[PDB]
Amino acid sequence: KERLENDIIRLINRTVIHEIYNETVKTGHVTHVKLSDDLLHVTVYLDCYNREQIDRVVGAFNQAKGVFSRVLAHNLYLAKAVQIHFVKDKAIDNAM
Repeated sequence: KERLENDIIRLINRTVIHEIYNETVKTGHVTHVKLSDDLLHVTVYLDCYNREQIDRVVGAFNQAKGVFSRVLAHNLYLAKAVQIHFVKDKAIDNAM
């Protein structure tokens, strides 16, 4: 499968290319990235080497939250309308 979805995935990619201070997230490589609504929220599970670099990737996505958000911005243009959200594993996938 792919559809627009894959398109969105390739979108963020197009950014990382030349973007994202110090190539990092470029290693991530999502394998799920749930699309919330359409382009409102993007729960990128991220799947770098083996989570051994996530700290770097996820940490990058934090500051890269700008370029990323800009991606969806290329289309829409509103706070509560588009934006990417970093995810690792449902936050925790448990309680504590």
